This record gives sequence, C-alpha cells and structure tokens, in this order.
Amino acid sequence: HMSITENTSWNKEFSAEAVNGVFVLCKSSSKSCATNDLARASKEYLPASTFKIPNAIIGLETGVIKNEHQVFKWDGKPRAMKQWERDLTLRGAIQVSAVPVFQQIAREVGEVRMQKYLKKFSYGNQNISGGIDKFWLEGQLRISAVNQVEFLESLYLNKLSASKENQLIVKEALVTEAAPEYLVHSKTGFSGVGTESNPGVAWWVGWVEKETEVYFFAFNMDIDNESKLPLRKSIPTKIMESEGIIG
Amino acid sequence: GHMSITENTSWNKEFSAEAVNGVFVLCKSSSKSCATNDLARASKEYLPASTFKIPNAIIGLETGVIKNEHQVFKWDGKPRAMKQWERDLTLRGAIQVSAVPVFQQIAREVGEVRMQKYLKKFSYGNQNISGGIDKFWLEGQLRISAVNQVEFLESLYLNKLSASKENQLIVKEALVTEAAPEYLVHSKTGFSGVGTESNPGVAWWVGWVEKETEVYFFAFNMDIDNESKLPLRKSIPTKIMESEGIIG
Repeated sequence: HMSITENTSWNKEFSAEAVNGVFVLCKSSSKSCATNDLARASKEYLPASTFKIPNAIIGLETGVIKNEHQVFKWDGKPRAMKQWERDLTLRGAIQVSAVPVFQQIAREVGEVRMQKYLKKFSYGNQNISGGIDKFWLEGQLRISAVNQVEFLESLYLNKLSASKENQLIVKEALVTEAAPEYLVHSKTGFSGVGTESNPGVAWWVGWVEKETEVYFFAFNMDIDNESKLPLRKSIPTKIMESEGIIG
Repeated sequence: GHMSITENTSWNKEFSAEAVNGVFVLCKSSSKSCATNDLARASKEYLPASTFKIPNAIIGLETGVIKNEHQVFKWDGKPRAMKQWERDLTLRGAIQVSAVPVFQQIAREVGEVRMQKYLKKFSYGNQNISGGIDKFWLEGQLRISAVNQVEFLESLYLNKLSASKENQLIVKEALVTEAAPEYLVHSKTGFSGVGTESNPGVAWWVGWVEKETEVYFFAFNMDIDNESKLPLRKSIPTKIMESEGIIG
C-alpha cells in the first residue's frame, strides 16, 4: 500500500559524487515515502549482507540459533577479514558482517525452511539459487529498495511472520546509534566491485526514531571501486540532514 | 542469592578524590564474580528514585497499562517540573529523560495490588510500596541495595524475570544508552534530591556493558546534598571501569 513521490532534487547528492543510486525515505509508515528515482526504487538488486536481517530471524525461528545469548565460536581457521577471526555474539556478527557465521546458519536452516520463510516475508524475488551459503552474495536473490522498506517496517512493528520475541532480538542487534530522543537501527551491504558496466551494489538500510516520529530508509548504489563505499552512508545522511531529520 | 563479592579498597581513590561517600558494584559474567570498594555499603538499601523506571516499565507492559512498545505518552500542555518533560514521549524517551509524571500515571494505573505482586516476584529491595502509589520510589519507603540492583539487572539481561520475554526485551531496548559494533551499554540514572540536614539524598547509575563476548553488571550509588555533584554518578564508575579495561 506504499505511497511514493519522486523528488528529483535529491539527485544533486548523487550527481555531486558521480554516483548512480536510489534513496527511499518514508515518514511514519510506507504510506508517506519519497525517492530520487521511482524506477530504481523498484529495481531489485543482490541484498548482500542486508540479508543477515532475515537470516538471523529465520535462524532463531528454526532453532539453528539457540537463543539471544549464543556465542558463535571461531574455529581458528583464517577468514577473509581480520575483524571476523574471533568469537562473536549474534549482534557482533551482524555488526561486523561476519559472512562465515551466517553461511553456517544458512546451511543448517536448509533450502526448504529458507524458501518457506522468504515467501512468508515477501522477500524480494524469493529465489535463493546459487548455493545455500552464497545465494544472497553471488546467487539469484534480488530485492528492491521499496521492498526493503516494507520488510523493515514489518519488523519495526513486529508484523513479520515470526515470534515477536525473535523480531525484538534481531532488532536490538541492529542498533547502531543511541541517544535520549534519537535511535538508529541500520545494516550495510556490499557485493563487491564490478566488471566495468557490471558494477557491484552497496546498501544501507534501516530506520531512525526521533522524538515521537519514525523514518524508514533504504539506499543502494552501483559501485565499481571500493574507495567509494563510504558514500552509502554520506549520501543518505546528507539527504536526511537536508530534511531536518538529523544533523 | 549466590553472589560472590570481593572488597577492593583501591577503588576508593576515585571517591576520596571527589570527597564522595558512595559504592560501586561491578560483576564480570555473572553475580558469581563481583567486586566493590565497600562491602558494607554494597548491601545497604537506598531509595531507588528513577532507577525504579526499569521495574515500573516492565510491570506497565505486563499489566497492559502500557499497551505496547510504540505507545506515545502525550503531554497535556500544562507545566511539568522539567522542560525536558514538556513534550510527547515514547516509552524509551520517557525512560531516557526520566519523565517522572509519565511513570506516576503508569503507577496509579498499575495500582497497589499488582505493583506489590511484581515487586515480590522480582525480589526488588525491601518491596515496600508505602508512601502513596505514585511516589513510593521517590519519597516513600521503598529501598534497594547496589547488590540487589545487580541481581535484578542480571535477571533482566538473561530474560529471567517473572515477566514475558517480549516485555523484558522491550524495556531493554529502551535502556540502550551507547552503541558501537562490539560495545553496548544499557543504563539508567536516578537522583532522589539533596535530602535534609544530616540526611543526604541519593544518586544512582546502574546498568550493564557488553564487550565482545563478555558482559559486566554494575550499580553505583552516592550520598548527595548538592546538585552540582550529580555528574560524579557517571564519572566515578566510568573511571573505575576504564581502569579495569572495560571502556574508554
């Protein structure tokens, strides 16, 4: 039931950085949304690590993740990043995007249960081909910025088809900034750089609570150069600032 | 309970540096490994003041007085004692700004029977709700020790209070006060006032800190007769926790 308005003035912040991307920003609910580009707002892309939000929920729901206090122990074998070579809580693994932890969660969940949950969450094209431990990173799964906002709003409201306690558990894991009347839940993603004009995708999704208001957001951008990765926070921040939400 | 606690009087340095009489209780992992500057004061019961918004919020949710985590507590536009309270507030907002009148109305609606029931179920201090339903934690007879605060918070952390897990989770997110990728603080302050002649008020800071895969539970109180000393309720514990390598 999304109601969305195109506002091409937001394109300034992309064009100033020679970047192609979309920002969707909704006030209170998906009935009051704006975007710089309607067409791209509905275009589906590889979720990358933004898929740890659904994956954590499904883990809890299935019993793969035993409870909120579980520690994912590092077996000691090297990993693609330093940051990942250590024991991690659920929140820690999410916050540092510890892919290998979530690969193992995915394996244990299995195709049948994963498929069933992505249908219940209306999560993108509910594809999941590639492999069970890679579909959100290099497989066939795709989701739009619009669909991300709708999924995040359902989570915010405990309306996903999952227990309210599992949704709350995953929510505390997403907190990224906290103040007395200002709270951010958010998740980044990054697929990799890409072969000229087969670029990778970067994401920042989440919600901002300020006084008694809530704002849902999703940003993606084409990225062919890892140096441009911080733009996935600066471009949305700048927009949200010009809208007086922050800054 | 089963607390194991050790007195470490080297911690007194931060108190005597500021001429403060007070206690810090700090536990690693569980209440089976705690330390304090003052074992006697660690067990001494004080008025909770606004630290009582943690049990009160849970009880509000449990009884249905607070309908859910998204309820907005609207200001009627009439003078409130602090400017920071003259606005509509979320549950988190009301906790974070210690909006006494929001919680007073919650307490009245909970009522004496249900309030007494939950304080027993939580083993919350002396469980004495005398003094009036809307002010027993501010000026009445309720009293709780730093030791008991740490045990209550540990139960909350673990979702082991006698309350729904969802209600405990709701109040936990309302208490988050500092967030980083592997470092997270949940906490609450309180301040009873400046007291009377020979009869100081009390100030609190209680909470827990998650760092990597560890958790530390803490409770601080101090005697206070002058509002200008109020920042010490955070600065003293912070320095102790810094010197143990936990933060900063």
